[PDB]
Amino acid sequence: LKFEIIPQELHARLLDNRTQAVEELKQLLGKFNPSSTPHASLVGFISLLYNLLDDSNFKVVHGTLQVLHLLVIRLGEQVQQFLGPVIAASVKVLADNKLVIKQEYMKIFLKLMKEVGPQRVLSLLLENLKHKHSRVREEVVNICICSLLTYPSEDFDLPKLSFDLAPALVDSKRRVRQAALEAFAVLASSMGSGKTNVLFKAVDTVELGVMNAVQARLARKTLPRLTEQGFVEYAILMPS
Repeated sequence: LKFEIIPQELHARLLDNRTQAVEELKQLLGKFNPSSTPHASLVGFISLLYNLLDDSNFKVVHGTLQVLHLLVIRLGEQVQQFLGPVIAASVKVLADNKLVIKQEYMKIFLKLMKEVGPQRVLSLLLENLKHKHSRVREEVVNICICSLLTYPSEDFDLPKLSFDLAPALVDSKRRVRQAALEAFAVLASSMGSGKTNVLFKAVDTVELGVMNAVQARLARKTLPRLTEQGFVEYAILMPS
């Protein structure tokens, strides 16, 4: 058993129709206890999954993401030990503009937030606002929105959050900016109106136009919402 989990024949089929192999792997994961598995082996396994997400075939990527989700599930608290790797793995597939993919990585990120708390997840994740793929940036912002709609205000450091998100307000790409304005509407709602002042300071750190769009958005007292699938639906397309 490779990594104490995978039969060498399945491993060989995974590394050399990868999709069937991947689903076989999922089956094996079904009844598996990583609390009985040495750390080094779990590191190996996760490394393998990370490589499988490099596949050109999105169905392999999808199946691997399902395996990763299940692993995260089985792990429980132990996920805390692998927060970094699992988040790098999940950020990789954010460039992939496919709904089946997004289903799986949204499942993963929500599980992560459930296990180690939303703020941790989001700070790690928000470092990827400097990522060169604009869909990565866009989805970072949407996962933040999802987080702020799933968890109460006090689970978050909202000033920190708005300062970390303010650069998306001036992103070169329209979709990232639209995402960031929705996020700012949710921040305004979560701070309560007696503290929007900090949001305007956040806007000051990236512009000193954006002010006008932010105010226009905030004046619209409507918020995005979450689908059952955990996707964000936007409240409004600002003419901007």
